Amino acid sequence: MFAWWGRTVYQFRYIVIGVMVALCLGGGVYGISLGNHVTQSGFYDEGSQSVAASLIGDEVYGRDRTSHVVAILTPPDDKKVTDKAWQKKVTEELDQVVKDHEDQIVGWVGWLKAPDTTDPTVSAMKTQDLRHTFISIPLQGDDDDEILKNYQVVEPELQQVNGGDIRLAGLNPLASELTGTIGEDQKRAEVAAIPLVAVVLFFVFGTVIAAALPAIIGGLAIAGALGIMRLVAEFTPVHFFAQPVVTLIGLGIAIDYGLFIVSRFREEIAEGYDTEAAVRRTVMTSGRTVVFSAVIIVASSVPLLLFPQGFLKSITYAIIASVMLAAILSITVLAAALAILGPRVDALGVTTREEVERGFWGRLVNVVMKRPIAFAAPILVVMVLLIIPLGQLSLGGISEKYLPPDNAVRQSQEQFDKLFPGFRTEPLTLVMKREDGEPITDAQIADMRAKALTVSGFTDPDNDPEKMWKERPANDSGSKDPSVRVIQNGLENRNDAAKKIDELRALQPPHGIEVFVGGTPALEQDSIHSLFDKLPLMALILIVTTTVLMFLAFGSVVLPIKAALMSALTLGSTMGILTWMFVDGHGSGLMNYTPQPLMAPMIGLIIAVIWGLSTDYEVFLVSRMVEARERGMSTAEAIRIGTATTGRLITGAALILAVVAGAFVFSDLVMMKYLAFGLLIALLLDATIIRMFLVPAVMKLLGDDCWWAPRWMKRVQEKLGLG
Repeated sequence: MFAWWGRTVYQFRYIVIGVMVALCLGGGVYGISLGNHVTQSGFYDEGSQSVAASLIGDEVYGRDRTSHVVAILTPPDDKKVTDKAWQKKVTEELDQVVKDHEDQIVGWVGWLKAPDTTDPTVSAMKTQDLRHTFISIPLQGDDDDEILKNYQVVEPELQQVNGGDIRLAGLNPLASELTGTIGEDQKRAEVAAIPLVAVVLFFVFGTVIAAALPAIIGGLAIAGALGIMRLVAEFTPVHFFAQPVVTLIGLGIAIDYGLFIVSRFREEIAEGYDTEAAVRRTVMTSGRTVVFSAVIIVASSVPLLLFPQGFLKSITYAIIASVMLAAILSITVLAAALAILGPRVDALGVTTREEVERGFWGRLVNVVMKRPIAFAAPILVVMVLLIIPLGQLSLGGISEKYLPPDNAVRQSQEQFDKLFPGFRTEPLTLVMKREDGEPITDAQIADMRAKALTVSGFTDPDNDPEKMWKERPANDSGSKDPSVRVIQNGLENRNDAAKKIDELRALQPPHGIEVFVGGTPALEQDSIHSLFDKLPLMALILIVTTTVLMFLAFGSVVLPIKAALMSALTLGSTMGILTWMFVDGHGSGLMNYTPQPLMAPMIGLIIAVIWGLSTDYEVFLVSRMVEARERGMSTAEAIRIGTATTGRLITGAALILAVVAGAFVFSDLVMMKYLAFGLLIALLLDATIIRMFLVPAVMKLLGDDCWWAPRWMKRVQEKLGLG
């Protein structure tokens, strides 16, 4: 089947490059403007009962908006808030701002609206020393995106007031700071990537055109990637995190494909088969290797679709689309370009030994394959060494803890938390709804109050059981349905909540009313439980698909079993070492980050990407080995020539992703640096260890019994004809 495709691609010749370049540039120009519309409420699981409870609560009572913006204010020049003339300036300034933005801001809430007050809540608005006071600036909106987009436009006008002596914090400043750090990362990305990719391409080739071509190929492939993700975003919203990383990862991995192309054609010119059919061969081998890589990557990324995480689904869509488009379009354009330009690659040059290294590599391989036990025991000890960290795991949620302490916004947030205690809380929501729809009797409310009170472990500020479980006050933006009601109260320790939430789920309300449990801890617990339940089945389906496609590619079962165990080993190893190195040593101080319980969808996608990359290196090695076996030489000759012919190519492929991972770790956000550490350490250490020692030593044991296969295991191999 590949012969026909190769014949068509080298008969199409010239005009195809022009039409494809025109199409991809048009798509890129159309897709430049896709970052305007993004979503930020997509990390919540929609199938959980807690989110449904929250939706019913905000439908009946209206969404709360006092926690979006909190402003710490302090009078300067050693003057307290007692002076009556001081607050006049602040009130006039904020009144002018809200007048300028009456549609954009409705008003303000704080201590200044009524100095004389008897409310226990408003008296606490003012501190003991009469120095710092916090005010609340509500923002309107049906959901979060309009809230945030009206927030940044008033960000500077609200910040400048009182001569720049106000400290703003809340949920919206955090989102604005993530937008700012993504913007600076985008500014840094290309300008830091181009010199490093240029120098590594100069190192591996040293030819100006052979290095300039992949740079253009990556740029044209990413344009199509963003175009395809825009088309798929037209139906389903896409979270911001899909823009800065995934595409470039595509770019990163895409380079590898192009690298191999622009590599092997070169060595073909060392041989000698002519410009016309140079493509002939190179296209066949490039096509087979890229289709194997593409199908295995998409098969590794597809099992995550079963997860109901919308953000994770968007990431999987983006990565699958980028890999597919990069593979197909890049192989087409490079094949046609090498057909057109011909063998004159080494014409311009910079003006516009190696045998000893090969012998050393052969000696290293011989030493490796001579003694397999003294390095087999290190495998077991490092297995234990990676299992030991696995006990130390903690999972949490998204908060301000991610942001580095250097940013002034977290400094303001932590100052507010430290000096002003107890104002920010995340109480659980216990929803009562009636099937009939009749108004809820106060007797039933008291009964449910008692049933929720009978269990301990809750926080009571003024030490009387009666006033606990206070009803949610009704905001003026919700329709008060008497058939549905909610109550809430705070908690002391986040960890014990799963028990308290579980017990609240356990209790039996009266027959007439039915109960929802919700809140910020309930959604986290539901997500953790769901992923813990669906992890083994996802791993099983992933491993069976991987091994069945490995069998479909070339054959044999011992090699796929070794590959499966190898992938399990590497995914355990990288996770264990990345969770250990930060804990045992004070390595967090150098990169300036703090401990925090990791959240699970991201580590799942990291497992997916390390799976893909390690297994892609494995299938590259296996494909070259089976090519050598089809040549007809012995196993030792095949192993040595396989190491010799592509050690430099594998090293360059590893260096590309090491360079991009460095480019990411120069960023500021901690979670991104965490995933960059994971992928970098995995690729570098594990790939070096497997290529240098593990693979040659382990592939020497079985022998001829490895290639043996049942009759129906070979009939399907000869029938398909794809390989």
